[PDB]
Amino acid sequence: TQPSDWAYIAGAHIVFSYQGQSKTYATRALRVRKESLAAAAANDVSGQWRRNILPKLVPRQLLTTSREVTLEEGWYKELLAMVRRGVLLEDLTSNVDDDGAITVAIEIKPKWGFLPCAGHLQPPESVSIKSHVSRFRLHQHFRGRADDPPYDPLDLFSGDKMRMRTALDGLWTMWEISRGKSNNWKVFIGSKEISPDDLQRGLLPMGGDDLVTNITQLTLSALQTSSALPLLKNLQQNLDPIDISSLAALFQAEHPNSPIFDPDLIAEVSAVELNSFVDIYISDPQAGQRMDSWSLRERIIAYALSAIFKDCSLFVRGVLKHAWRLVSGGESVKVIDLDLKPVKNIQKWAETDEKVWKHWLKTKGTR
Repeated sequence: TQPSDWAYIAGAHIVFSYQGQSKTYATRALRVRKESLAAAAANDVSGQWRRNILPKLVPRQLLTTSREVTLEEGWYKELLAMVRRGVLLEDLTSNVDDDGAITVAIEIKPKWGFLPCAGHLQPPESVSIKSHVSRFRLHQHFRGRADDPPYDPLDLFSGDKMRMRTALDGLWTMWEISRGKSNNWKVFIGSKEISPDDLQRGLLPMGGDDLVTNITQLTLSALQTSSALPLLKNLQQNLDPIDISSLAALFQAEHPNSPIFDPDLIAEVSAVELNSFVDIYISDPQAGQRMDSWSLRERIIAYALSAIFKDCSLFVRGVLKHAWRLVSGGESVKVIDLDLKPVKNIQKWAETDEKVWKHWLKTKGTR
């Protein structure tokens, strides 16, 4: 339990791995930061959300456990020299096996697993675009990136083996072109975040390109077996049942008074309010489609929840062991980055949404 034994392993926090330790509790990691009351408050409800509410929507098997811990003052200062209270995580990316087995991990940002129905899209000018062009393609185009990326989220969420394979290859392609700086695809080997030139550097029992093939196949197999992708799509869809454009329309009927999604008009969400809605949601997830179901406040809450599952990540872990082979360990797929998003940000989200389809119309067209 000494500070020397923790190894620096890459939001604005720092993570450490117990990857140089002969003690018990070898297979866990530690994250430490280096605070406003309103910030602590929100992070407290997010915790309540993470512990009590979120397991209702996503099965516990696909969730990562965390335990809050108190570290002495001196203890912390020693740990940050080398080149408060923190949290103990599962060490899924580091080398933790007696075997000398090499840990192989992949992080994917799957994006939206669906397209909004034409029947719900508000401005008629935008209907054909949002009904046929994914948010990913729209957002990519807006930032001046390639307007037709090789990765298509609908391929990954399709359930078709050849389609899912094409999506994974597309993720590899963008990773290579971005020289490993793309956030959509991250590969971890020996806890080190790999870049394309690290691949052709021969430091492993497995060659560069042979590693890529097994990683793709390993991930492909893991994603097909897990219910993570079909489950994610339904949460993305149900919590945003009639698109942001119509939800914005509903808001205007209620408050012709004010600008749309005015922050002063949107109250902060309590754990009690949040948990209350999730229970009604579980009772009938597809209720959001009808107009005699969820309230406006509930829809704003639902949409904020939708944003989490839309922007979350998928984690696939494998092991290079022993001839050398790539093998899956336990439940290789996990759904991570599931913290709460501030509900007042819906105004920003609506503005981002209108802006991306408008930019597409202005420069590329209607499809």
